[PDB]
Amino acid sequence: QISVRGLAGVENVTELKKNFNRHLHFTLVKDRNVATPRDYYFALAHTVRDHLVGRWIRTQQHYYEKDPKRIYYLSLEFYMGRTLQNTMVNLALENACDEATYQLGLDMEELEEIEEDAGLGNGGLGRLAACFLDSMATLGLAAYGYGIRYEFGIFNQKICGGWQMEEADDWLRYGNPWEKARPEFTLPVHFYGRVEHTSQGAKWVDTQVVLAMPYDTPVPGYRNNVVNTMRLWSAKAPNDGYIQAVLDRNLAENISRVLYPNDNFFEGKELRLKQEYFVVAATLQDIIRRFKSSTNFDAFPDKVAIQLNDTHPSLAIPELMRVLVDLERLDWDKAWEVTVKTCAYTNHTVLPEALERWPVHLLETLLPRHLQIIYEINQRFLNRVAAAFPGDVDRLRRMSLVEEGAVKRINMAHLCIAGSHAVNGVARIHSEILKKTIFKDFYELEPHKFQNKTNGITPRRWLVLCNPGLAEIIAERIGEEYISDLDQLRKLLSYVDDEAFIRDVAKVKQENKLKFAAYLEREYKVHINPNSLFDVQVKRIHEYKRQLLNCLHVITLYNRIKKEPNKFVVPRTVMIGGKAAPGYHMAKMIIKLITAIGDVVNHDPVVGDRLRVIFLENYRVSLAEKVIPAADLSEQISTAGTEASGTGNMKFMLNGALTIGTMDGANVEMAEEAGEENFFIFGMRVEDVDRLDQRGYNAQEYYDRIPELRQIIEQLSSGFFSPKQPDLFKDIVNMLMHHDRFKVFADYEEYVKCQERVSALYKNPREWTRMVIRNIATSGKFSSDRTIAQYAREIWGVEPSRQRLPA
Amino acid sequence: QISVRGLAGVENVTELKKNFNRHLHFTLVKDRNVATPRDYYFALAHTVRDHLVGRWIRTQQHYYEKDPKRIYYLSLEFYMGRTLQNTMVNLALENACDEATYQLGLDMEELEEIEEDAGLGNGGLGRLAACFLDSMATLGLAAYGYGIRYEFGIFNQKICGGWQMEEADDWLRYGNPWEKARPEFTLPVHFYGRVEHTSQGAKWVDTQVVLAMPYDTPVPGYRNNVVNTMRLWSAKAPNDGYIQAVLDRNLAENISRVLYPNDNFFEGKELRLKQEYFVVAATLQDIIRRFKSSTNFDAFPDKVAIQLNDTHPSLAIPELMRVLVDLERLDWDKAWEVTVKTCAYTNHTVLPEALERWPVHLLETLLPRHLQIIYEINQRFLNRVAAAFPGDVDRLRRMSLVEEGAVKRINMAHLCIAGSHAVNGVARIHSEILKKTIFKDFYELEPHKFQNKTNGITPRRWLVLCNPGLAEIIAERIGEEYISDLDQLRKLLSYVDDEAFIRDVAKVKQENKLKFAAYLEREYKVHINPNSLFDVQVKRIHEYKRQLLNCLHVITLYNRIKKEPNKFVVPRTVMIGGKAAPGYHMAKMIIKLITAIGDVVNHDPVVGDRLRVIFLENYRVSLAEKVIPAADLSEQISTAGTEASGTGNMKFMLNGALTIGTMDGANVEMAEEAGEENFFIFGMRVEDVDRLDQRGYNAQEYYDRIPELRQIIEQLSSGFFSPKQPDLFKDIVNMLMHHDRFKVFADYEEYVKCQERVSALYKNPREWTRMVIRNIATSGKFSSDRTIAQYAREIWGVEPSRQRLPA
Ligand SMILES: O=c1c(O)c(-c2ccc(O)c(O)c2)oc2cc(O)cc(O)c12
Ligand SMILES: O=c1c(O)c(-c2ccc(O)c(O)c2)oc2cc(O)cc(O)c12
Repeated sequence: QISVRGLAGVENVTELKKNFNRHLHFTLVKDRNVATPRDYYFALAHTVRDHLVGRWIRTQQHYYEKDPKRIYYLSLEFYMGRTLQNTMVNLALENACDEATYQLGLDMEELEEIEEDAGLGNGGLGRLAACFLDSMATLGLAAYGYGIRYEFGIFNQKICGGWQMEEADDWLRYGNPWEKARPEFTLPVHFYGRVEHTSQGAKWVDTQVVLAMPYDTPVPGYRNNVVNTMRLWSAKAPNDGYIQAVLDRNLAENISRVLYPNDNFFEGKELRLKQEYFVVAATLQDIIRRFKSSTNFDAFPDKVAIQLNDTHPSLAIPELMRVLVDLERLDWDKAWEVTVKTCAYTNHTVLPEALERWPVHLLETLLPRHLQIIYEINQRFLNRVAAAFPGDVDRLRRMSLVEEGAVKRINMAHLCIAGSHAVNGVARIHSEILKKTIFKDFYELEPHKFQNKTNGITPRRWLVLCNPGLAEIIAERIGEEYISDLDQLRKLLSYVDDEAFIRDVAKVKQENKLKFAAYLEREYKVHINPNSLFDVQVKRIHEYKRQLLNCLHVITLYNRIKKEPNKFVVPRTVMIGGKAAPGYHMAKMIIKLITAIGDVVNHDPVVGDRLRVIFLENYRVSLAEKVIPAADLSEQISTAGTEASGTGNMKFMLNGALTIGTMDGANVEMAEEAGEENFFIFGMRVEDVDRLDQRGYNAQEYYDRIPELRQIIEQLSSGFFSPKQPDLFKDIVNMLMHHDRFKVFADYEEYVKCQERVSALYKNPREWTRMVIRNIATSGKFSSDRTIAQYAREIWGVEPSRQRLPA
Repeated sequence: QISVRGLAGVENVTELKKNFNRHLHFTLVKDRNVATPRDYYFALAHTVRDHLVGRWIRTQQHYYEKDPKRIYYLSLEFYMGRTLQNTMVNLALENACDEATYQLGLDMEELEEIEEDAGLGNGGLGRLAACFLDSMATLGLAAYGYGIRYEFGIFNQKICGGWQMEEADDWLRYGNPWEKARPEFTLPVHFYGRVEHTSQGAKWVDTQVVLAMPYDTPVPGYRNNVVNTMRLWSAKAPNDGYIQAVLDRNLAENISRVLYPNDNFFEGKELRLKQEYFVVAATLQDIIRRFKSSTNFDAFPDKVAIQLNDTHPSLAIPELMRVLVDLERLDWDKAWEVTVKTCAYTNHTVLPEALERWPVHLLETLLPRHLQIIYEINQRFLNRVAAAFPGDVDRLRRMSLVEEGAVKRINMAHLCIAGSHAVNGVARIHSEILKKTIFKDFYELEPHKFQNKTNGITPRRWLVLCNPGLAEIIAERIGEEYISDLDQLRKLLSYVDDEAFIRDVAKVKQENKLKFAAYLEREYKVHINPNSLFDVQVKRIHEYKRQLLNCLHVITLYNRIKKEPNKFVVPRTVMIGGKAAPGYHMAKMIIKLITAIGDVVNHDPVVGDRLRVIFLENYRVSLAEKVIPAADLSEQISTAGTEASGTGNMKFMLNGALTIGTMDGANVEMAEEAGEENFFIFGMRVEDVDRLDQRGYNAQEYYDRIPELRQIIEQLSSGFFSPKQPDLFKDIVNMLMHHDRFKVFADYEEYVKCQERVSALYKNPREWTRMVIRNIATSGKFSSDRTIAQYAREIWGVEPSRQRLPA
């Protein structure tokens, strides 16, 4: 049908069809008279998964045979999304399956909508894990993803009366055809107990046991026959009155029941700590077994890299030490050398509320041996700080793994830096901020530890998959190589005055917009004007991301229209979407304000279809693949210094939106790649935020000097956006006026003015589209292949590769 | 290899082999270098299940097409055992798979030992359900089994220090290849709430919802291409702080977590009541849907029979009424007519402690609408009793569904009789006892309600499967027809003086004994003498079954040997096995006494291999298939009047053991079938037990008059069988001396004397074996095909059939 989708070979189609029917009859036990589309999806899913197994067994067999260094990507979150399309695309079976399902009288796309997201993540950090597994398989690395198989992923969000309601994300209800259960490789994990010193060694005794049962999911590289593994652990009660004892097996099985729904926020809950130890202990036994199956650990860092995605599996460090010292009888010093050289740590935020700082009492109880090891680590590490900086005792107290206070805590970031050979941030500004501020003392001690690794996104899911029309028009001019060599998109600059390309680019955007508008009307009965500018902010709801600043802009547009009804303005559909953490009262109030603004704006007959505001419900990876290709303006308006990188930013750039943003995170590099003249950059830079902090931020000043701002705040206080409950938003108002950590009012004027520049350009379609070309053509750096190649060469010590395995 | 096992066709073998390899590669994702026997079992299991699906879909499709009356067998227990061998035998694929697995270098029998029992039952009543599904499919009935899919079946029993220890029967750990999940046919069940009377009707509102998810298992008939369904419901929380709310989904899912482990004993636990309503509500919605999918219910009893296996799903009666009256708007009278004609009830014991008698307060809370309906039922039913027996008010209070007392209760048996058109016992003596005693008032009101249906066992599992050697020697003389026409075994009487048959019968027994002895030594390192008489009592541990009486006999044999060491006695290996309910202190003490007797007996050098006592651990359906074909003497020694039927009795008769027993349950019919002269019948008859009850049972009398008995009791009291804990068995002694409901001492002398007759015969091998022939040849009545044909003609109103469906 379209070329980037591959060949619908005649044998291939004929084979797929009968394999479809075979699974429908034997696997599903259905005939065509009773089968639902759901059965059809599953038949197709089984059929497609059979095409991997040959490669899946050979890839793993090949790593047994050639013994390369193995990379273990350890994360509490893998935000995988759907798997069916992605698997077809990476195996080159998309047109063949589309034709085969067509010949059976089925619409493949309709079938794809049946698959549940594997929503085992919150947002950026979990999706990065997902993009990384893709890129590592595409670059031929012997890489494993290790995580938890949550029974319930990130909650499904409903909006009732304009408010978020959470419900269980029961993603496994109808089964998961992609995973293979491996109960035969189940492993014991220990909790509680107490420590005995004998000789030989310390001994961790009287523990409770939880079993960890692995489930393996395949991870296919792009057209290279590589199929790596994502292994996720599931919690199981041990083998060994009566009814209550059987029922009490749930307590241990609750360890993998549900993903904690906090994006960038630390809650010190014991269950969360258990989940972190559970993934770390099970994983490290796997790693060690595999290493032995090729008891002298000199070579262990040449054969193993363990990458820590945030501090969440930071326990890997004292766990590896525990195994090496207590079970393998290595001297401490050798063990530590091995540990540091095996581990590396990635930081994803500088915001203090995200820092993991576990109470010492809690670790003492749940993991007594690990606390002792942490103390010994801290002593030797601070001994090093003393030798390097004699007499600097404040530096000692600041660098310590132990925080003194009402409650003594362990700082997990400090543990990670001490126990890792490399520490990285996720965009250049962020990595520099780390060296200047929170990790400055650690930087001065060990400067060659500290690196940058700018994030990326996979151009498979985030272009070929979600926007096949754009991928096609690009392939038509430059071939298909850019798909795994995204720097080739720079060749599109030579088309910035090509009339046919300019036309094709606009036509593809317009098709994405028409299609997205159809989705909304079909699945939610909401009418959007398809000739409006699609203005979109999609990401988790937080104060630092400044959805409220968007809110102030939206209401400004409304009040401007009402003051001068007859003045032309570019129509917009302003879309905001994302989940709030269940406990974050402020976040929930903001979602409510967005829907409340909609209640006025969308029913004002003077405004009509010139301005609509909609809250996109249940933002998740599959909804991202729909709305991002339809977008005109990408809102990326975080307070300078707060967004470590962002990745949603990159998706929009890749898919033909222009960006309005602050110089924060990877926005800085994106503007550098495209030319600043091709970005709507506004607001304080980091330096200016600091100057404001030095002086004191006083919101009242901005209110007193900006009449349009004053009018919005008064509308909020007096009840204009909540007539029945006039004080409904007093908490938002008070925060804005007196406790705004993110300085919303200080960027208001520059933001509104920059938004005027956006509209001005949109009035000139031709020049809008030429600027878009200049963005797409410079998005190549933001491929996760680039990012992962940098991890492999600069941290892991492995060489990536583009060569096929046998067919 | 052997003929009854079927043809190893060359194409068939070639096809099985590649399907084996296909599943190993695609389903299991394994190659032959890493595969465990466990993987091989699963590959074989998937391969074998593919051979059913053609027939499975056509059978169900055929019942849609011909609309016969459907039979719904409703039970809280389906004691299915293993499925792999049974499926091969019923499809005629046993030799073909054996040859195919042989050609792959695999031992099929070894593979079969990997499969877990589906142990979703306690004992007799659950196995009967299992045998019935087999026989109904073999007789061509459109029959469904409806039950609960317990996550944990009957507990696995370990014996530590001679004591029972229970652990979770985690039967689903490695998956179940036989079932197909049907989450798409999930259904809501309601609990709690309260009743509103509007008009139209009563309304049950404010309920909590539990979802019921069906899993379908195939049930293949013997070589007739019929494949019926066993549907088992599994509990699921409804779709709709946050973490605790997700975790609290377990409370509702606990409904199907674990089988209650009480054999013949009522515990009034709310969770058990919930399980009973859950199976009944889900099942009845299925039934009604299916009936509508062919809203006038005149024909509903012509299209539906619901059979109640004990009172456990007795709620079916007020549930069917609730649906018909409240949801379908039928007048009460018509609804009741439909209900009585749809339902029938099977009783399995007369022991009062087994009677379900639920507190009115509990039903009021959990099932308010059902309590009201029960009250209305009771009123109209007692109105009938008054018209038939004017002025007999004691009869009214005795017959009432409501028991008055400190706690008001509902008598579920009384509900069943009132709401059913047929009530049956499970052996002729038992059915007569019901009419004479506990149900006498109900018999006088409605005599044509009351029937007998003598139990049976399936000759597939219980002969062809478990004892292929015996089945072969029988087939060699009479052909294979007896396999589904077990009355043909009477032709074996003409061989009672055939020298070759006498030899073959003894040779087969001897092979079963050698093999069982090998099992015990391999899997437990216990040495048994294979030229000893294998004396076996296997069944649940209860006082009424009188394992203690066996205990007294065993110790008598020991004391006799010690008193006269040089006198010849026939060597025996005395085997006792079975589970005690976790809470039944007495039952647990008895298991302990058996092992304690072993501790003395088996280490006395004067006894040596002349007498051994072993406690067979973890008696379950698969262990029954091993030990029953190896047995010489079948112990069936319950107090006359207490064992409603028994079915273990029948297994032993079928498999070439002779029986020592009381005239109780189906023992009476078995002796009638074979001739009493071919049974070791001893002890009080029912009549004699009654006379003893009239006079008062005084144990002391038997103790004072029987020196050998006195010596055993003194050995028990003084600590001979527990030197370290001399008073260990004082509770057993005291029960025997002062509270023995089952009158152990009263049958002691006759039992010991009858056991002397057994030994005397065993000394004459030829005449032992001729008596065995006379037993086997008269076991035909005890086929479950016979039983089910009687249910179909005399209760359900359907005609059984022996004809094939298309290939
Ligand atoms: O807008 C979209 C839409 O509605 C569907 C869809 C949903 C349900 C169905 O049953 C169906 O056939 C298609 O898919 C999409 C896929 C995209 O990549 C982008 C989109 O904008 C849509
Ligand atoms: O005694 C028996 C025995 O040991 C086995 C067995 C167990 C484990 C194995 O691995 C194996 O190959 C065979 O099966 C049996 C099957 C019967 O029907 C009867 C028996 O008496 C045995």
